[PDB]
Amino acid sequence: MDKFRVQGPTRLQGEVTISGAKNAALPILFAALLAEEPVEIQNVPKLKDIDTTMKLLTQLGTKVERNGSVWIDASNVNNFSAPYDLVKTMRASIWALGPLVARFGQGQVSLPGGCAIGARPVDLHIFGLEKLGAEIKLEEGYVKASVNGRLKGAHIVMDKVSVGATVTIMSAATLAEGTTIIENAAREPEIVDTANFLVALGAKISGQGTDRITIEGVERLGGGVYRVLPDRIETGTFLVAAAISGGKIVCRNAQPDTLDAVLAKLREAGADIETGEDWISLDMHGKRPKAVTVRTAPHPAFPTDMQAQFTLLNLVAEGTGVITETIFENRFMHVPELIRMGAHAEIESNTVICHGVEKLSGAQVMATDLRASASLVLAGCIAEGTTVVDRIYHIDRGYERIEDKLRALGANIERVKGE
Amino acid sequence: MDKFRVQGPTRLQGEVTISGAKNAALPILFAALLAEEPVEIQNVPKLKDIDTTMKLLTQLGTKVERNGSVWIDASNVNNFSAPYDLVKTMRASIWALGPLVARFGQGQVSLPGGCAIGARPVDLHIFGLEKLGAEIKLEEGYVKASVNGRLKGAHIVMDKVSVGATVTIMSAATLAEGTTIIENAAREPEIVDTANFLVALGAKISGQGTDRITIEGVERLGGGVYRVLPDRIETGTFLVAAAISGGKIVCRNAQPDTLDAVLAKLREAGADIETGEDWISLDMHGKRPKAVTVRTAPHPAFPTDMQAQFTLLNLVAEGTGVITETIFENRFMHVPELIRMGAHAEIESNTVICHGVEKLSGAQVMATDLRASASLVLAGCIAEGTTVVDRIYHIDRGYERIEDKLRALGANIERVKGE
Amino acid sequence: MDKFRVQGPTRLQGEVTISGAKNAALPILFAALLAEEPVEIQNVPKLKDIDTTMKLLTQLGTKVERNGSVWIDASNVNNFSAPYDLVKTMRASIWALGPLVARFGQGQVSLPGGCAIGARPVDLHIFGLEKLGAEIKLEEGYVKASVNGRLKGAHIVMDKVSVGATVTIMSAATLAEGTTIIENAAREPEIVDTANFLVALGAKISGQGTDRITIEGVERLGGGVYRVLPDRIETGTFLVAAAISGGKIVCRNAQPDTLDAVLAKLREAGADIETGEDWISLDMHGKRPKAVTVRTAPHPAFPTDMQAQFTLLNLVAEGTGVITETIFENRFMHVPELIRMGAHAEIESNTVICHGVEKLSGAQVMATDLRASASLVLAGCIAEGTTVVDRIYHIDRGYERIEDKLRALGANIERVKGE
Amino acid sequence: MDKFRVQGPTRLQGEVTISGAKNAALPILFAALLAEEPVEIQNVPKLKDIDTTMKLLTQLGTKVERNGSVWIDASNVNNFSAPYDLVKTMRASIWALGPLVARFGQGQVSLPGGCAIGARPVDLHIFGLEKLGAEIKLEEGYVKASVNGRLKGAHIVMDKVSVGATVTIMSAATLAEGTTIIENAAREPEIVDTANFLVALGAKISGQGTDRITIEGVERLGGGVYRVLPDRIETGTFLVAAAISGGKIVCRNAQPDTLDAVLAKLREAGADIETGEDWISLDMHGKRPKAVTVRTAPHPAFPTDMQAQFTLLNLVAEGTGVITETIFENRFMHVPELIRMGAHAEIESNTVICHGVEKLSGAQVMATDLRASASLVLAGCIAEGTTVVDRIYHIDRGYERIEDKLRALGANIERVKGE
Ligand SMILES: [NH3+]C1CCCCC1
Ligand SMILES: [NH3+]C1CCCCC1
Ligand SMILES: [NH3+]C1CCCCC1
Ligand SMILES: [NH3+]C1CCCCC1
Repeated sequence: MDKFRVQGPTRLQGEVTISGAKNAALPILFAALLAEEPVEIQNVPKLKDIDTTMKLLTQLGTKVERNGSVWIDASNVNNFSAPYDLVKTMRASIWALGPLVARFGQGQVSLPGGCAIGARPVDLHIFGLEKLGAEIKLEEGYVKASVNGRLKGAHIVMDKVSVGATVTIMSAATLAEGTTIIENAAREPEIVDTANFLVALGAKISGQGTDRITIEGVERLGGGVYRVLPDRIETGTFLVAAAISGGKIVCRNAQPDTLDAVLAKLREAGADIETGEDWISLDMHGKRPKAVTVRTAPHPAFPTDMQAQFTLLNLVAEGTGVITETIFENRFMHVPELIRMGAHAEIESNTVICHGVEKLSGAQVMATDLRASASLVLAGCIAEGTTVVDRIYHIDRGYERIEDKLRALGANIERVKGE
Repeated sequence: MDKFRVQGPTRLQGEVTISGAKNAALPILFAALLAEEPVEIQNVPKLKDIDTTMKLLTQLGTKVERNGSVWIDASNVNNFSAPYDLVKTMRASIWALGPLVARFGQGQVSLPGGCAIGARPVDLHIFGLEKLGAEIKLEEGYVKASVNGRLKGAHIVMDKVSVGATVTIMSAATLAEGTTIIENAAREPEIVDTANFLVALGAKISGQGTDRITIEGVERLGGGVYRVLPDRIETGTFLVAAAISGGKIVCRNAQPDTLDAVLAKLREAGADIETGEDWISLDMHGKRPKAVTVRTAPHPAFPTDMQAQFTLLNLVAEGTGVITETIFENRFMHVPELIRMGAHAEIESNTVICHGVEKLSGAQVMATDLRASASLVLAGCIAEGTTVVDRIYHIDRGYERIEDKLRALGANIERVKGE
Repeated sequence: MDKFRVQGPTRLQGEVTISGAKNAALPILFAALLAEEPVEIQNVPKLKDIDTTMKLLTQLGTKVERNGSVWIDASNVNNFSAPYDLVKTMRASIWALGPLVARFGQGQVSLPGGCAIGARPVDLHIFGLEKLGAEIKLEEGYVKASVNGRLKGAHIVMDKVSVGATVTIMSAATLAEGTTIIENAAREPEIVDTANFLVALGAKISGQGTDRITIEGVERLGGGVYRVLPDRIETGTFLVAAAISGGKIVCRNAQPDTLDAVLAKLREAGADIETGEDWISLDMHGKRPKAVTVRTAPHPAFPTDMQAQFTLLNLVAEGTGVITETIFENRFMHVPELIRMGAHAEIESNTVICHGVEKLSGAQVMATDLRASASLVLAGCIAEGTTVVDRIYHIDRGYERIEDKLRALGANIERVKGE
Repeated sequence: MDKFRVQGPTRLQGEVTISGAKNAALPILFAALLAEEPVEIQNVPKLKDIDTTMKLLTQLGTKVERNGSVWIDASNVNNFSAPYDLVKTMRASIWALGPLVARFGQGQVSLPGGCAIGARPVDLHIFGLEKLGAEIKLEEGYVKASVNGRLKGAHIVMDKVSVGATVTIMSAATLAEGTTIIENAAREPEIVDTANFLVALGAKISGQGTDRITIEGVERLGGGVYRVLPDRIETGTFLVAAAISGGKIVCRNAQPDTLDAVLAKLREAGADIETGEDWISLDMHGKRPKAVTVRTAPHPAFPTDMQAQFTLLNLVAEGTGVITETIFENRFMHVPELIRMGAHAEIESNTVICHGVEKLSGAQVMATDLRASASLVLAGCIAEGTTVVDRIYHIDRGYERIEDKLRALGANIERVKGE
């Protein structure tokens, strides 16, 4: 069990290059199953689900090779069943279902099991595919879908906003007969990217980024070159590291319009921010952040994946700040860990009242959420002494080697394998 | 009791000139109590609360005269108590409190009474003034505020978004000593207008229209000329009248950027919309609206004051539409009335599942909410036969003589006084 | 000399606010000399002649101030001579003669000399005043009209239709004792607007717009507020600019009924025109106009002042169309310039035979007529490359900053101060 | 002849992407003739000489394709003559000589005649190849170099510092047997980049950038991917454009270390400069530069190619500053042009004494030098009015569409195709 030994305090300053978003890379890699011609998917992070995804794709008959880009040849896909040993590892594997049924008329995906029933993560994908004309077959542990001929464009009203389901329905709708209209569609930048990649291949999609997506089915999708958008959450993470350490950074390969709410909150914290078409710089000019009031909300509001990071900022800011979590219940496990690092906070329900302290003290901390865990590495950077963040695999799975990026901003961090 | 006798169906087409918003006019008229020099407030609707407001202002020693504009001379305000006989009529009279205390150090407003306690409408104004340094005195029926010297700029965190309170705090903060920062500020266009009017007089305010307003207190406010923004809800109302009748209209003196969500919903309904800097045209080209899915949300999302009007549109649209009300519980009283006019709908909780019918049938209908009541006049315009909308005073109080505007679009409507 | 440097091709689209007609504004300003009470002349363009007229009016003892309106107080006129220095710049200064004699019993206007004698410009004005009872005194350099008492109504048959003489006679007649009949009165919209202003101050005038104007003299004229009608020729110019560049335009503050013939011709050219009471929209829908046949004749037929502009529309349209000047000679001097931009046309007698070309090429062009000079700017905007229109001062004096209005529609234009 | 018509004043601000240095790209393209395997030359500007060189290379049997990179396959060179038709257009074609003889044993370059004899351009190249063992054959119209076997390393003392001869000698030496020493080698960044490309294909070169380059001949050179360094002079030009217009700019794809002297001078002028590894930001903060003293000298001192630009910065700066050319004569021919734009300067010997003026006035100007001609465009942008820079073809050949880059920074500029 790799852990991170962080020694502070260190001011974080320098340049960081942002990785492509895994949450844009994944749905686009699955959507590539619709492409008859070879595809080059650029700016793909090297992360565990990317590797599980290429292995899965390979199991279906896809020719996949990698390195900066992921090159895909899906012209000869011929195994329409995503097996449990390749899918047990990753929930995103549900995204192979839509493309297989839309293009080949059949698909099946093994499912991870449970005692809890009702509004399980895959349920909206099943019903979105069913809405589009697919015949669904379920038995515990798998979902099988098939369609007689082509899927048929449908007017789908999502009762709940789902990124997962929005991608499944949108992507399957590109080869459906006619027009599909998705109401109450997820607006996440990863949704827009997946829609643009699909358009790049020949799909007819509009409203991506808005609450209503319109898809005009076409006969087949071609191939092409497509660059995955920058990871907006990793960008925010780095921007908070320089903001909580009196730092100055430049985030390269960034996409500023995916972070309006985050940047606005940083500017309220006292940050001096400038942005380019592909970059964001932040300078605290050596000042302590000023506390902020944050309310997480669906994109494009302040993102819940930036909440633990902003908790940490209030916790070392000047003043009293409140973080209100409206998306997720229970996403405050970083709090007790930070209280152990010397923070002053009160959790009242789905909020934390933060009372900024000048300095934190190093500790043996652990969080299972990757944003909370990464916030712990960050506090460790500015805390006095040594901080040991355990169960670092949660960060490694969503951040392309954060210690190398952090070490490059002046952090004293080291990976400690075993013990 | 004036009622409206409406005979249809009539296609609604032509031009309508939008009135200034009463909800922008009211807070600006109260904010004019801060102006040492004469002020010309243009584009003020001629409505009951405008008349109660001028009478109140006059009682405080304000010189007020009217006609298109409302000219105010508040240099000699010298009676700082808003009496019950002038305020019992209007809740907005709470807005005299902030300006009187900020400018004169004392103010008192009579209050309408009740058995229900906790989060009463005036409570956030009292605590916002208290936050700014005012000493509050309460006894059932009145609120008295005074301050020793000047109010003092404060960092206020609103736990609930309040247009009312945002205006009170913002307006009082213009003469406070220092900077006031309002977190979770209401963003309504009426908030931006009131902020711009204040700026017009010499105030230092920024972030109006955003969730964080910053006010840098100044010593005194001057005078000037200011035009109240168009009424965005009356504009929406007219746009729905042409959209539900196969109509074509041009809304003059409009402000298109205050209605992005409304226009987007109309375009989803099949409307052909073009807008100018001050105008909006809509053409259904004789087609029936297509049903839409609507979710009311805080500005700038779809407004709850447009919900009854869009209920009516789904109810005569082609297809099944759902209206979800998230702002107000219980704002579906127009539904049973429309069901009586031949509509097909199901209310499930805070939603209505609408099944569009080609034509409605005239009826004796009544609604107490002015948007619901106005929606009833509109259905009456397109319904078969005669519709009698009773208790029309609810419309008259918020719409400058809608029958004249409607009659001008081809409606067969008549005011019937008594019986 | 100032020149306009234009870069095309550009599609002209957007909104344009039509300015008040200068030829309605000049006769109305001079007529204000009759007003005993202050008058506000709204919608007056800012053009050289307006400036000369305010200057001329001030010299008579009139108090005048400007900006969107021109405010006049002619209550203290004490000087009754319009001197050579002010009048040598403007032919319209003759218009001071009738109101001075009618109201004050005497007027004197300096005239520029010439060796030509015989049906000279002003002889209808001189003789029309003389038929109204004025005594006329002439010396080569000027004309003086005077009367003891009041002028007296007369039945006047004009041998030539003259807008200038119609205005002088009609304005003077408003204060004459009795009834004046003007047979063969000018029927132009600017005549009608002058009569309407006069009637607004209390005159009794009927038949304006007809071949016979009947005036019932009143003892005095008041004051008030009067808005100058929209410039119909500027309106057609902008409508032609959209029509020839595949554009879409909304002409605001327009008066559709003073342009019926132009609008009908534009619809014949393929234009999708919509009109309101104070606006006109034209949409080409990205298409090229279709050649049209035009015969210019006296108002309300197709106006000769729109001929240059429609000659340019036919030269870039689809097809062959001929333009005939039914009254005026030597009006196609801009056609050789346009042929130098790649146009195809034969000029035969009073007609220009046009053979539309798809695209023009920039050239160095010059027209001495205001309208033909404005047509050459319009041509620069659609031509390939750069057009340099020389001697632009005619356009500056007849169009209120046409470069700013064109620019707002998409034109790339520059004023070149050197030659 | 093409001219640039510029309209000022304009503040130049924004981002600009620096193009690859043409003078690094030319010597690298010719050096690719030595590569046995295909090579991708990235970051090559699209300029005339690049086009001439690809054309010249194709004639030798090289397979070349372009766009952001230049792809070369010199595996089949079968023709070893660079003919008059291709070379008469470009002096840099001499660079084909060394690689042809080194790799293929023979090369021939046509030379344009001249009646002047004696330390002619190419005599260092001819004699440098001859010291490497080549046999040189000369006839007035051309030079042919050939060798039986391999060239052989030699200790070469250059009597004159020459970038051209340094490139020919160093490139040829990479395939020679043994060690070549070049004493008094050119030290420019473009020399260093050429040596670095050579080393990238497998050469053994050290001391590039120093007064002595040591080469260890290898038997063959491979292939690969090599990116041309950023144009340092274009970088300084854009940095000067921000600095003289109160601007703010980010130079992207820059290499700060090839401009130390220019950056230090800019900081002396009042500029707020920040640098990264591939970017440079400069902010004037809306202020006017302060006059600076400049002495141009050999790299890495202040570059003579930045003199014209800094002469314009001093002429619009606050104060007096003198610019001295320490090596080159007759380099201030653009100063009379700038004095014609209202500048104050005395040209005394090899120095220009500058007295800053607050604003320039447009004029019709022309400079024959590329850099002085680019300085005159920059001057047009800040001057009042219109500047017409004639004979712009020098700038087109040395700067990759400077008008598009200027325009993106705010410049109003036009190419005028006629004279
Ligand atoms: N100002 C006028 C806009 C064109 C439509 C009607 C209003
Ligand atoms: N196309 C239109 C623009 C002007 C208002 C009415 C319709
Ligand atoms: N492209 C470069 C932007 C200036 C800052 C660092 C990235
Ligand atoms: N002023 C800045 C722009 C370039 C990136 C870093 C700071």
